[PDB]
Amino acid sequence: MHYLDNLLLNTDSYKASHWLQYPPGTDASFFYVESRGGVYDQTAFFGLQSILKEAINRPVTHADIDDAKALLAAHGEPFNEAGWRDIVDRLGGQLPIRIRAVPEGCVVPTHNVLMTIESTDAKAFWVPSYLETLLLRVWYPVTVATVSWQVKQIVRDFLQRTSDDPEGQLPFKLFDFGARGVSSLGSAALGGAAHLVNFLGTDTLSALLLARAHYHTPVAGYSFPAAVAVVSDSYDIYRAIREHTLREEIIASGATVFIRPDSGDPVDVVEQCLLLLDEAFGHQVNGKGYKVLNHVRVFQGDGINPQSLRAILERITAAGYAADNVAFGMGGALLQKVDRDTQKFALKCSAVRVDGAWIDVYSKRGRLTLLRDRATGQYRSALLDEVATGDSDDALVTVWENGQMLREWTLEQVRAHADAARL
Amino acid sequence: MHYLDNLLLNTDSYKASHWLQYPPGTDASFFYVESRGGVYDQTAFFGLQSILKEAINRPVTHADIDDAKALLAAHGEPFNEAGWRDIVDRLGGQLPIRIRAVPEGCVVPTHNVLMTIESTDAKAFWVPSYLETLLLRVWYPVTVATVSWQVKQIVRDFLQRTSDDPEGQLPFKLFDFGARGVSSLGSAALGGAAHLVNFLGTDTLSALLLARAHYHTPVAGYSFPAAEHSTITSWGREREVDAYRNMLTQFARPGAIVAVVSDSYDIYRAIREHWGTTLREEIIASGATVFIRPDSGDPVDVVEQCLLLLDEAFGHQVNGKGYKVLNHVRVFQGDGINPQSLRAILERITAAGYAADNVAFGMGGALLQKVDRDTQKFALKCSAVRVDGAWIDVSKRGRLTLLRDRATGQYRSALLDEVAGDSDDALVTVWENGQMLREWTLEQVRAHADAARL
Repeated sequence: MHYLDNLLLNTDSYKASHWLQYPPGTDASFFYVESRGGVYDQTAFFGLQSILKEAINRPVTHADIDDAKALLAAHGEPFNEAGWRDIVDRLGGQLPIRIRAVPEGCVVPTHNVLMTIESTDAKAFWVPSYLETLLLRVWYPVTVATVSWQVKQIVRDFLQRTSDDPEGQLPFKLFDFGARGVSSLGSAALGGAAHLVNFLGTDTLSALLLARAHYHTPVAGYSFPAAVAVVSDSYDIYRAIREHTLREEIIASGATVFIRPDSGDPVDVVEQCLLLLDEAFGHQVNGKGYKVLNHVRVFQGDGINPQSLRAILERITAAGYAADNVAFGMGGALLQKVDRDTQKFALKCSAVRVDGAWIDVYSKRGRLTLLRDRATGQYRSALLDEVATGDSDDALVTVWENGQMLREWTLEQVRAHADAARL
Repeated sequence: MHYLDNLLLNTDSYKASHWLQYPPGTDASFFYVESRGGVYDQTAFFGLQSILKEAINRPVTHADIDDAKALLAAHGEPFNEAGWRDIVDRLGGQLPIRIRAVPEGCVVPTHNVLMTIESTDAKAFWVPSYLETLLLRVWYPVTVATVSWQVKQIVRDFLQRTSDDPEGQLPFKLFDFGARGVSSLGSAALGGAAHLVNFLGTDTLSALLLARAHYHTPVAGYSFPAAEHSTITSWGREREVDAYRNMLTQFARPGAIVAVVSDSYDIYRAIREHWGTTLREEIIASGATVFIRPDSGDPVDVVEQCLLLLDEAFGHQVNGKGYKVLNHVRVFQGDGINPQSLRAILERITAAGYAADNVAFGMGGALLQKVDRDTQKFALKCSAVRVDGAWIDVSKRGRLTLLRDRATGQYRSALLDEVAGDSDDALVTVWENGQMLREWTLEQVRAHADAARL
């Protein structure tokens, strides 16, 4: 934990010597962050707040410069000792950058400006590029939140078709079990938090801690206890029904027994357990005309991904069973099987000021922002010189400037913005 | 950082309530960790030491029990306050387990015991199950160390065939630059170190920090300065020569390595248009090694294409193997590199007559991020529990260890009751009851891994 407490060493090695590459007379730089495309056409922005709280949690000190100058020397990189000491002494160790971003939770289509980073000091103009490495890692919470959100839209579709209470049923249909299948503890926390943007169920306790620490939400999610959750193979409802009357506390305690298989094809086993359970406890028909099992539910934790989950939901509703009957769990397929290429996540330089003049660097160019249309709500990237010309708002807000986080969200605010977005 | 400082909450939610599901009269549990196949047939064991140093860094406190009791109650899971308060009171907050593992760096064939966790107390027999979630995440440093190692064996082959100094050329052939394409800071550090088991090149500074903090290696890796393509452009189309000229002015010192970026078509232009014919100055005059990194073209072709273009611009010498080695310049390919594409490049350029010395690789997301727990089908399984003083079994069953054959050096899993001769127990007790009994320097880790071949 404490051995990583040096912001000056939280970058790519070649960044320590990057300021020497600028043309003479540079005094400002402007960067933006976009998803160039990939699996989905829209991304739920989330995570930057957690990143800034943890990666930039205190002013840079002279001890930071001392330790970094030593290592980077031995490591093989020139290090701007003058510029960093100037930041500690002149700017009080507060990074001279301004970060604007779309509110965390908003779902924005790809190829659009999600963040902008701009230097606020002429001497330390190079600080944005230095911070590119740790800021670009916002791809991960963004990408996980998008996955959990895209899955939410699949279940919302089927609940709306087959459930008498879709929006009540929905927040408990995806549980994150990915703590063991993720690359590190911090990734479990942050990534697990990205899932909590869309659902209330998670077994990643580390997501609870980060949500409370970085988003002011004490108990952001709930979980499943087992021993009512019970494990099975699919062929034990097959057995215990007609090779018996284990209707012992199931009907007597009146509890909701969640039957979870762990073997078989994710689509077939779910339909099998539904049918078997229907022949063991009966069912009732809701207002939509779909059957809802009595007491028993099915939980599928194995083999769930967005495509296999849609397959399951298609099969069971065509059989006449409401989406209320099942719930899903995703583990590694939610927190680990994603990368920066999944949504083609980039941080691009768009503008530098050289000799008092801004010049374009080149997909998008110049000093940019995100606009939201007042009537339709649709998004489009545009230049800062275009916020004046009125049936449009600047969709970004300054969240961080010169050491002070200017805008914070609660996880409930984030959940609100994600839940309003559909499709 | 500090908000995670509670071991009691570093697990799956249902694992906090797992002690309720043992039979009555249980007084011991025994678990093992294996890779049950996957992409590769062998895995380089690494990372467990860092995991234990960071995840278990202090005794369990009563405050920890207070917070975990409160949260798990609101969250919806039973929490064994009784067992944990007894551990803090009686066992001084020291986890009553013993962890044995193969020495970090060893490359072990899949389907073999790599770790064993056993309880050392009759009351707190369930502690291993509780620690399963954090321990199983050893899949990540094992998988990344294996990936870097499998790539090393590929480069070793073509260096052995085409280079006059293979083992000297090898440790700088794969640079990890994936600090930006990894899921978090902690994964960057631990993952970057897993790659440092096999190579000396990295831009992941956080790997240096973890290697210094958890593996007693002060400066475990080295880097060179490299030209960013966005920054060169800012100089303007007019002063584009002057950008590279300054690039050499800052970093191109005699024994130094400097990396510049261009495309397939600029090197083509520079040669037969003479626009930068003045630019062979202080590439040659500096005596530095200028790495040319492409940003356009097919990842396999641009390597050979740059080699040929550079072969004209700077000439070459023919080594003892008969393979050409460019003067001053080298090629660095960081885009699209994976074990199979890297093998493709080396196949192409050597068949063209160029020694593997000419090229060097960087991997980003494909090394630190494009891996999962299924990559090596990594498992943690209970194999034995003691019930009423009697051990009962739960691929493998019973209480297990790893054996290495004295003559061949081959590995096989076996029962503890079977160390009866001409084989040594390949495991060592690294952690027991709060004490880390064995630690390794990264160089000790590097030594074990470098000896394994194929």
